[PDB]
Amino acid sequence: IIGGEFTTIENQPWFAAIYRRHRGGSVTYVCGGSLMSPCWVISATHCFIDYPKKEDYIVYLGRSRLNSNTQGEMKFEVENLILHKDYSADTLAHHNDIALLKIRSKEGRCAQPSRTIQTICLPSMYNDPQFGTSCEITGFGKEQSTDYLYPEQLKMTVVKLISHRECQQPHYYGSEVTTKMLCAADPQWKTDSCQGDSGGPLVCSLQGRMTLTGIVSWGRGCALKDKPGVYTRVSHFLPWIRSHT
Ligand SMILES: N=C(N)c1ccc2cc(C(=O)Nc3ccccc3)ccc2c1
Repeated sequence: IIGGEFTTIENQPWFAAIYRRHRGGSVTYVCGGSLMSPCWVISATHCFIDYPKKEDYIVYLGRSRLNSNTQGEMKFEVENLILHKDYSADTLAHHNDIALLKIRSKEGRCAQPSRTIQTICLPSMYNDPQFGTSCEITGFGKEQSTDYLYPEQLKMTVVKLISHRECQQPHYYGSEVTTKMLCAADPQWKTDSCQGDSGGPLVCSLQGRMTLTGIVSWGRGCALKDKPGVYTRVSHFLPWIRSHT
């Protein structure tokens, strides 16, 4: 997250932190995700398609820092990794960029809700927020595109939704962005999501309800002028999410 503010897991309790174990035993951060139900985390298929072995992933809920054990956190393995069968990647755009991770503790349990671990609600069909709505993102991604290290402390920022018509303008993304994707960005281009934030939530308050409106997917650069962050539109995928859970 470029710009924005430092925060802690009690203010984003649906956020999941997903790491990968390498041969040799080092572990490194991969992507964010969101808790949708005690045993199901939803993220982005591009985060996993090149390393599709479910046994390699570690998922934490309740965790506020990259490298330390936050009180109250919970650690998990992945019982079932489900990637979308029509996922694909062009030069910029990613398609059907959505995945499901069924989670279990070493005793075989799903997440236990608490003050620092909670679900986020899914959207309803054909009801997303209007353009111009402010929504939040969260993640452990890069603070600047030239950094190679990720921030030790969890970050968040707020961005505004952009219409399909504006996002398809030729200096934005043209016909590369489709009606299954949603654009969002800062009007002054000073804060944004970035590499390391993929898979994480775009949460919008709609009609009084905090809602998982999008999943961090792709973008040209980070915080660049006329280059919005682009997000999977979760409401289109409601029949796929129910059928696979
Ligand atoms: N400008 C953004 N909001 C944005 C969003 C997601 C991003 C993801 C990657 C990324 O590296 N994606 C990726 C990694 C591995 C395989 C495929 C894509 C890079 C820049 C981003 C910018």
